[PDB]
Amino acid sequence: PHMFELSDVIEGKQFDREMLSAIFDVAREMEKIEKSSSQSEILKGYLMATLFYEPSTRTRLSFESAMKRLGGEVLTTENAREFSSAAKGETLEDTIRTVEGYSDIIVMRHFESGAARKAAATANIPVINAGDGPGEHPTQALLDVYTIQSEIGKLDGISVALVGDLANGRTVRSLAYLLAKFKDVKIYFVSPEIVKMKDDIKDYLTSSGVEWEESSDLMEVASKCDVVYQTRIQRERFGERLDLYEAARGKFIVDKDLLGVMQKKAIIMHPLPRLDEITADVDADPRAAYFRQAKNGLFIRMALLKLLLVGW
Amino acid sequence: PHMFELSDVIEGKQFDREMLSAIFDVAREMEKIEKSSSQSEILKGYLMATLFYEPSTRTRLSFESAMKRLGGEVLTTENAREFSSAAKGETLEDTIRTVEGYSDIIVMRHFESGAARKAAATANIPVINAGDGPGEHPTQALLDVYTIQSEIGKLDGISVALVGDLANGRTVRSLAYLLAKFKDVKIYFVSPEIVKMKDDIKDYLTSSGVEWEESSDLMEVASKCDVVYQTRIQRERFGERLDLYEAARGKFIVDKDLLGVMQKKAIIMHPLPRLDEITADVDADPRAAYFRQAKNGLFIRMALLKLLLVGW
Amino acid sequence: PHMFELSDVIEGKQFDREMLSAIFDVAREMEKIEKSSSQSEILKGYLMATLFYEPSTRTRLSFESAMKRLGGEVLTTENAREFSSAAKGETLEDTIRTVEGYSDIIVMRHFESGAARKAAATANIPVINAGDGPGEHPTQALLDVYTIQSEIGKLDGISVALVGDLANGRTVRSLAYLLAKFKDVKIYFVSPEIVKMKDDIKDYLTSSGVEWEESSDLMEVASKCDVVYQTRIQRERFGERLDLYEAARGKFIVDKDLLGVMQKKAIIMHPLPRLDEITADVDADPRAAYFRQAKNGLFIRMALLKLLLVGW
Ligand SMILES: O=c1ccn([C@@H]2O[C@H](COP(=O)(O)O)[C@@H](O)[C@H]2O)c(=O)[nH]1
Ligand SMILES: O=c1ccn([C@@H]2O[C@H](COP(=O)(O)O)[C@@H](O)[C@H]2O)c(=O)[nH]1
Ligand SMILES: O=c1ccn([C@@H]2O[C@H](COP(=O)(O)O)[C@@H](O)[C@H]2O)c(=O)[nH]1
Repeated sequence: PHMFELSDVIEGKQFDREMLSAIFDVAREMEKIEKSSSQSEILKGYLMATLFYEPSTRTRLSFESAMKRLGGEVLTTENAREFSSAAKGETLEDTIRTVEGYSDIIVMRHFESGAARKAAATANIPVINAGDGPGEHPTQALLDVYTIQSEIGKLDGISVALVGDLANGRTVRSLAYLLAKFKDVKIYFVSPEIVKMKDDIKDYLTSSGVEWEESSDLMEVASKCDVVYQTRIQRERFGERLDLYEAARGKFIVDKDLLGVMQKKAIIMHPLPRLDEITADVDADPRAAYFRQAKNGLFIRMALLKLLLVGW
Repeated sequence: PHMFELSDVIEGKQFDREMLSAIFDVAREMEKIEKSSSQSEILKGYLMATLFYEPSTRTRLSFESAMKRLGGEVLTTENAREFSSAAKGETLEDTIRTVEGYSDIIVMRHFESGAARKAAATANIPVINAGDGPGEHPTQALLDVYTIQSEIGKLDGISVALVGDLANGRTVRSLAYLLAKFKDVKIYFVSPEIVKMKDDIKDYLTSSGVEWEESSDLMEVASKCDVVYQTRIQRERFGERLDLYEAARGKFIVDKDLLGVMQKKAIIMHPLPRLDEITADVDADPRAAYFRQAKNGLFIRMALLKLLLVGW
Repeated sequence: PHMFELSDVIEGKQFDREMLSAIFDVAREMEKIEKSSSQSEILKGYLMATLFYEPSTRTRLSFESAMKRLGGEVLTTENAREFSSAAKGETLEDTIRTVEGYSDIIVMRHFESGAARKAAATANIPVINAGDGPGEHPTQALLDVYTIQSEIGKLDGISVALVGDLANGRTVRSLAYLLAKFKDVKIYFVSPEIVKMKDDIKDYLTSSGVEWEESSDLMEVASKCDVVYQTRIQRERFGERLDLYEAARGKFIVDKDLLGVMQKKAIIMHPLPRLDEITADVDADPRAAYFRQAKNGLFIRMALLKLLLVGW
C-alpha cells in the first residue's frame, strides 16, 4: 500500500509496461466492487469536477458513473467556457485554480491540445485528461489495451489489426504506442493508402521491437489476428478523390462475411461511436466486444480515480 | 412481495385497472417516504441514467428528485445526441448498450416516437419512457389519473372535462385511454370543432363502455364535472382561420367566472406549462390542483423506480 | 440555537452589521467542516435545486459544492427557460411552484432583475439569489466582505480601492454598500471619469459616515489601501471615445510595478473572470487573493445553505 506514482493522468508516455499491468489488476478489483450489491464508500467524501468544454456524453457518464460507484460525488459541466454569464471570458488556469477549491479531483476535456498538461501544472489536486482536443486521450488508450488483455488473456505475443483512418486516428495511434511496450507483438495497418499510418508511429514500433505490416486487404489480415480494432474513415478524408472512396467502398467494413474468416477466439473492437463500418448483425456474435470495451472504461476510470485519491 | 410484472414503462396500454390501483397505493407509500425527516435508502447503490435528447427541465427534475428521495443517485444529460464531441454520430441502440454499463435504470426522453420500445428491447436493464417524442408519455398519464383519484377520492363514477387541443393532445388522449378502464365514467370533449378529439379515441371509449359528449361550451360543461383538465390551443392550429380563433377567443379559458359555476368539490388540472388559458387569480382557489398534480408526479415516479428495481 | 432571521437571501439591504458578523463566524465553522476528512451529514436528506436560466459555471459549482460538502444533494439546470421540450413557454412563478415540490431549497440565477424577490414571495421553501440578471448578487457581496475580514483581520478602520467600471459595476456597488455598515471605513473610487461611480452610492456613503475620494491614479491610491478590488473596463464603455480608451491604456492595471508600491499587508481582489487588468505574474505574490476569494465563496454559501435549512 503506497502512493500512486503518477500525480496526474495526461499522456500515454507516462505509462510503462509494469505500471499498465498493475493498473489492470486494480481495474479487475474495481469490477468486483461494481458487481457487489453493497454500495462502496472508498471515495466517500471526495468530489470529482467534470470540466468538459464540449458535450461528450459517453465518456463523461463513464467517469461520473465510476466516481459514484466508488461512493464519491460529482460536479459537472459541459459548458466550461461559460465561467460567468454576466462577465465574458474564460482562462484555463483561472478555471482550474477556482474549481480546485470546490473539488478533490478534476476530469477535464478541453478543445485544445496541451490544455491537460497546463492544468496539471497549475492544479494542486490531481487532474485526469478525458480528451485533450485533438491530442491525447489516455484513458481510452488504457481501456483499449485492458480490453485486449481481458478478452484475449494476454498482451505478449498477439496480433492486432488497426483499421480505418490511421493517419489521423487518435486512438489507433495511442493504442499502438502502448502495445509496443509488450513482447512479440505484431500490428497490421489496414487502410486506404491515403489514410495510412504515419511514419512517427511506424518508426517508433520498429525501434520498439514491434513487427508491423501495411495492407489494403482487411479480409486477408482478419483471419490472422487476435484483435480487429475498427474505426471509421470519414468521406471528407478523400477530398476530391471519390474514385478512391468508390474503390474503398465496402473494403474496410466489418460484416458477417468478415467474421466468417476470423478465428473463434478473436474479437472486434471499436471505440464508438460507429457509422456503417460495423454492420448491426455483427453485434449478435460473441466476438463483438465494443460494448464490453465501453464497460471496461468504467473499471479503468474507477481504478484511476481510486489510485489518484487514495493510492494503491 | 414479488417482482414487478412490467419490465419497462413505455406505453399506457401496458396497464390494466388493477395494476393502476396497485401502483397508486405504492405512490401513497412513496409520499410517506418523501414526507419523512429521515433520508431513505431503498435505492441506495442504484444509479439512474437520465437520457434526454432535448432539455425538458420539469419532467427531468421530477425523475431525478424521485431517485434521490429514495436514496439512489443520478447520471444526467440533455444532450444525448452528442455521444462524442470528437467523432460525430449517435445511434439509439449503441447509446443504450453503452450507458446501461454505467447505470441500473434508464429514463429516456427521445425526439422520435417508437424510440422507447426499441430501447427497452435492446437494454438488459429497465427503461422508463419519459416522453417518446410526439408519442407516449406514460408517467404523465399515470400522474394525471393518480391526481384525480387523490383529489376526488375515486375513479369509478366520475365526470371529466378534457379541454383544449384534443385532436393533437398527447396527454388528454392518454388520460381518456386510462380512464376508460374504470366504471361509470363520463368524459366531456370541450374544444373548437377544428381541434376536436379524433375518432380512434371516440370509438375506443364507446367500445369501452365510457359515455362521452362533445361541446363548444366550457361554461356549461364545467358545472357538471368533477375534473376540468385544461390544455392550451396554439394559435397555429387555426391556420388561416383567424375568424375561428377570434370566435374562440375567451371561450375555453379557466378564470374566476368559470370557477364560480363549478362544484366546490371539483378541481382544475393542467399538465403545464400553461399560457393564458388559466388566469393567475385561479391559483388562489383550493380547486386549482395543477401544482399538487406536479407533486404527484414525484410520487408516481418514485413508485415506478422502486418497483422496477426492487419490486413490490 | 435558533431560526435564521432571514427567510431568503435576495438583496444586500437585508443584512446589518451584526448579521454579517454572525454569518462570517458560521463561514469559519464551514471551513472547518470542509477541511475535515470526514463527510459531513448536516444537510443529509436535503435537496438543492439549482435553477439557472443561463450557464454560469463558477458560481453554480460553488453552490453545488457547498451543498455536497454539507452532505446534501443537488438538482441542476442551466436551461430553466426550457420547462418542457414539447410545450413552449415558461413562467417564473409556475417553475418555482413546480420545482419546490422536488426540493428543499432553490438557488436561482435569473436573467431579469427582480426575479429573485418574486420567487421568494411565491415559494414556500427558502430561495437564494445567485445573480438576479443585472441586479443583486448578494452572495458575491458577502464573500467579498468576508474575504476582506479574513485577509486583513478587520472591517472597521480599513481603506479599500474599488477599481474599474464603477458606474455599472454590480459588485463594487454592493461591496461599498455593505462596507458602509462598518466604522472608520475609507473608500477610493479609482476609474476613468466616464465610468466613475454614480451619485446614489456616493450619497449613501456620505450619509453613512463613510469617507470617500475619487481618482484617476491607481498607482498613488494603491500605496495607501488595505485592499485593491479590481474589475475590468470593457472597451465598449468608451463608445467612440477611443482617445479616452487610449489615454486609460495601462493606467488601471494591476501589475508587478503596482505591487511594488503597496503595503506588504494589502491584498488584490477580483471577483473573476478577469481579462488583462491583472497580469499573470501577480498571481505568484502572496497578496493575490482572488482565488482564496473564490474559495471563501464556498464557505459563505455553505453557511447560508446551512442557516436557511437548519438554523443557527
Ligand atoms: O469512428 C471512430 C469513432 C471514435 N474514434 C476515437 O475514439 C474516441 C472515443 O472517445 P470519446 O470521444 O467518446 O471520449 C474519439 O474521441 C475518437 O478519437 C475514432 O477515431 N473513429
Ligand atoms: O398546454 C399544454 C401544456 C402541456 N401539454 C402536454 O403535457 C406534457 C407535459 O409533460 P412534459 O413535456 O413537461 O414532460 C407535454 O409534453 C404535452 O404533451 C399539452 O398538451 N398542452
Ligand atoms: O471584470 C469583471 C469580472 C466580474 N464582475 C462581476 O463579478 C460577478 C462574478 O459573479 P458570477 O458572474 O461568476 O456569478 C459578475 O457577475 C460581475 O457582476 C465585474 O464587475 N467585472
